[PDB]
Formats: sequence, structure tokens, C-alpha cells
Amino acid sequence: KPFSLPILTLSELTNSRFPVPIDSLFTAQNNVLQVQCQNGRCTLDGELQGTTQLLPSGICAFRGRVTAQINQRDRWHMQLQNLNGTTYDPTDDVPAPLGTPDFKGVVFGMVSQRNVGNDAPGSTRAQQAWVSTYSPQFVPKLGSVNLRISDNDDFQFQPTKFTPVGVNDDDDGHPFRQWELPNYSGELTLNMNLAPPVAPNFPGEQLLFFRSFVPCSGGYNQGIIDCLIPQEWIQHFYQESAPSQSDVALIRYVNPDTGRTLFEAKLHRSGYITVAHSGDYPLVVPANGHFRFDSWVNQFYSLAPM
Amino acid sequence: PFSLPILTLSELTNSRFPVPIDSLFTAQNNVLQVQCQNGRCTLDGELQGTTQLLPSGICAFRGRVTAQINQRDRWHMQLQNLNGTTYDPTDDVPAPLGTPDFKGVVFGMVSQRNVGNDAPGSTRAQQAWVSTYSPQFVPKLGSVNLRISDNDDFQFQPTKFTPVGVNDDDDGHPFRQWELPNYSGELTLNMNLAPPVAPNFPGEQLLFFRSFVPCSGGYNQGIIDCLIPQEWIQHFYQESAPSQSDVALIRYVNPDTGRTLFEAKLHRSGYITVAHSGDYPLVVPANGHFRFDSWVNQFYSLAPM
Repeated sequence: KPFSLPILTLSELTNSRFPVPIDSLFTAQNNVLQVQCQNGRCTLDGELQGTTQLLPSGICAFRGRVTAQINQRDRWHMQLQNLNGTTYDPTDDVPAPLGTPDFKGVVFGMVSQRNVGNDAPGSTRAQQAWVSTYSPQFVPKLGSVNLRISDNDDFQFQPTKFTPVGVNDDDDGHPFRQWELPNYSGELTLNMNLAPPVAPNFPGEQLLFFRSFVPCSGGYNQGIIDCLIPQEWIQHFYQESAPSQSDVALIRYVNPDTGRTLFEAKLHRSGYITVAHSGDYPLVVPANGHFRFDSWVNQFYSLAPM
Repeated sequence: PFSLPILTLSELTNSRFPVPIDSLFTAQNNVLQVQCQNGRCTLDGELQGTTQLLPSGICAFRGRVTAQINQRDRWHMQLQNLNGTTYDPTDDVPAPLGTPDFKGVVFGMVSQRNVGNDAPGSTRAQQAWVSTYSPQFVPKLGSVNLRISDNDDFQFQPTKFTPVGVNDDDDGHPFRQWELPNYSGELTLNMNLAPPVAPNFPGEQLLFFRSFVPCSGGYNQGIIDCLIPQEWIQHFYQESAPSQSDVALIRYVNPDTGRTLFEAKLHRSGYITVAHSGDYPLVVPANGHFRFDSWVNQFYSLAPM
């Protein structure tokens, strides 16, 4: 079963860590700080890892029921279900329900409700809401998160969905940090079942990211969210489940009109890309360009500089 | 060879609104025409109507807010293509790709990020609504007007609309999923439309992939039905497998037990028919999915569903 990539331009790709299109490619200087995102994690033979699930509309979304309120800024207690509406099992071998945000910050969007049972069944409402992943009530692994909402008088103990729109720094200092994992079980607890950290370990190699500039709700944050591989690749590997023949798939970024290769990169078995380059660099590439699978190589392959 | 992706209903996205599929539904043939413009794709991978590839593009807008008017639909948004490129109104499409294909109100959020001289990089976001009944809803001409919640915190800057749900308007403009809006002005016909779809065989009805999308008040069920899910569209676009006949016979299978539950006709132009009479929400096991069986033709006689 031969390995392959979907043929898609950057504007035809979705960020696997936030539900927006990809804007550009970026390679980052290797620093001390570790890359360990939990969404957008998938092996080349199609094993989803961390909190990764298949739907763009599941990324940083929540589903469940609002069951209580507390006298705290994170006021409304949302008891979570899996995004498909099935019962969430906290003893499952995942860091958190699939789709949970994998960064520290505030996700802003909207909550919507639709009543079931005895109390005005079928009645609906929606409003602006925020989820702080710094909150001591952000404990999705245990089965709940607390919401901040704009109108505390129009919100009921009913089935609720959170739809994400963007991110921001909190307004009491706590900054948006895309590479800092939240505490999925709250303060004084350690995360479990994590997709492993990723780093280049070949001299002169750096990670290559698919970058999006997501919306923000005030101030000057650039909204940068970088993912290892786009959601469409994850979807493709899941379908194909092609066995991986070595630790590294050599891939070429090609211009399909002119037919030429623009640069090459290493796509590692565990689902991330490295290139031979030194320094932060937003890539300058033609809009019609896309990656294509060349061959199976190994860790020691020496990339042409990019 | 032609094929379908292997995905359960909870692993599929509605091609007409960016939410998961909840269920399958077959509808009684009525007089009203089914002619949706999102979620349109041939089996050999030709996207039609206002269809584009990204779930996050469905019912989204991108552009620049350039003026306001003393009307309920106050803020004039000049549209770009969803990738940020310049929208060309003379292109052979009904409207910019991703434009909503129903009459009603789409609610969600607008967000801005300044460029140029005036506080570049400054951002803001809030609740907003797009009425597709509005006389200022003219996406084919290159603009729509937005209703927003805070008229004092909104600038003439690059803007994105992110949809969350739908609703009936007030004052007698209901949410009608099968009524196309006027993509240009009142009194102008829509152009370059994906064609109407209907069963042509006696005893056959359309089969839909159904979602119950969020609503922002009242009792509307939020029903949005699509012909084929977004993942199938994405798959046909990739494969571009030449279609060998007008109809692909597909079987809904339970992969655990291995048995076929029913069969259906997947037509070349990208819609499904089944042999059934009456509105019926299907009750099928959660692990079920369609699989391609063979190329047949229009005259194939389906086993009753």
C-alpha cells in the first residue's frame, strides 16, 4: 500500500490546531522551549494521537450540558460529552476529550443552547462566551470546563455547544502561549497520555510549521497558531493507513504548473516536518505550490538547504 | 477506480453548514425544487455552485468594511474570496464561494485586524448577523451588509465573518433552507447555478445528510440537509475518478456484522436517491457507512429501503 499526500494548496488546507485556513509556512529557530501540541497529531500510518479527532469543526469546540453556576469569573459549569454527543469517559487513555484546546490562553466564541426534556423543549439561545484554559475550573480531563458569558440572565441548565472563533491573551495578564499546554486536570495535577514532544535532532534542521493568523478580540496579538501537519493530511493518513517503510518520508514542495521542485523536507513517521535552514523564516513560495511524497529515507538523510 | 471515504455519520461534516452530520433523512417528493449551491460536486470531482473545499469556508465571509448606512443592515462589507484574493464579479459562479445558499439569518461573530496606517494590528470581535433576505445582501455584486451588536467598536478595516448558527428573522422572514437568496439585487435572476436535483424514477426519493444546527432564540429545529457530505466532496476532488455510468450503486453497510442494510443510487452529478415513500428519518447503527458497489444506470431498480 503506497504512501501518499493529498494534493492541496495552502489556501485549500485547514489548521489542525484551530478551525481556520492555513495562511503560510514558517520555519522556527530551535529554542529551549518544547513543542508538544495535542491537536493535529497523527502518525503517517494514520494513528491519531493526543486530543486529535477528524473534524475541523471539532477543533477547540466543546459539547455538553450546563449544570451549575459559581460565584467566580469562570461562572458556568459545563459538564462535557464527547463531541459526537456520546458520554465522556474520564478513564480513557487520552489527555482530555478530543478537540480540547492545547494551549494556554482564552478562546472566545459563542455558546448556544437547545432545550430538551420538560422545561420549554426546543427553545434556543446563543451568545458570546469565553473559555480560559488558565482557569482552575478548566478541567476537561475530569469532565468539565467553566464558561464566561456576556449575559448571565439568559442562560439555562440545558444542552450546550461552544463554537470557537478566535483566541486572546486574558485581560488580567495571563498571555496567549501556543506552545504551553494547559493543565487538563487543573492546578497541582500533571497531564497524562500526551502525544510526545517533537524536535529536530539533526544539526542544521528546524521544524516547519503550517501557520495561521487567527482572529483576536482586542489588542494587538497576531493570533499565531502553528501546526505540525494540516487537518486534511491527518484525514488522508487515517483513510489510507499506509504502513510506513522507514522513519522518514522525503517530501518535495513542487510548483505543478512549471513542474519544478522548490525545496525538500523530511516528513517524520510520527507526523511532523523538518527542513535544513537556520533562523526564523516565513517561506516565500508561489501560491499554487504543494508537497508531494518522494521516497522513504532515514534520519540521517542530508536535506538540500532551503 | 471510483471510491468513497470510509467515515461514520459522526465523522462527517455538513456541506451546507460547518457542523457534523447528525442523521440521514429521506424526504417526500414535493413541488418545491432542491437546488442548493453549497455541497455540490460531481463524482469525478468538479465542484459546482458556490462550493469550495474547507468546512471553515461554508457560510463564511471575508473582506473589508467600507461604509455604514442608516438601515438595520448597517455595515457595508466589500467581499474578497475566502483566501484573501480579490473577488471578480464576472467569474462564472453564483456568488463568492462559501456564500450561504438559503433564505434566513446567519448569526455568528465578526472579527477585524487593522492594516495600513491606522493602528495596524489592532483587533476587535463581536456578535453579528447576516440576513440573506436583506436588499443589501448582494454577494454576487461583491458585498453584503452586517448587523452587529456594538456600533461604536467597529472600523473600516479587514473583516471576517465566522458563522455559528441560523434563525428565522423577525417580521415574517422565516428560515427556508430550500429557498435560494437573490445573490444579486431584487429583480435580478441568479446565474451559473448548480442545477436542480430531483428523483426521475418512480418510487424514488432524495436521501439527505441532516444536521440540527444552532439557533439564537425561539423554537426552530435548525434543520440543514445536504446532498453529500463535505468529506465526500474533498475525496472526489482528489481522486477525479472518471465516472463510468450515470449512477454509482452504493450500499450502506454495518462493518462489524458485515451486512448491507440498504442500497442507494449515487448519481454522477452528486446526489443520492433511495426507493422509499414518505418523510423518514433513518434509524441505522452508529458504525454504518456507505461503500461503492458498482456502476449501474438510471433504470436500475433499487431494493426498497
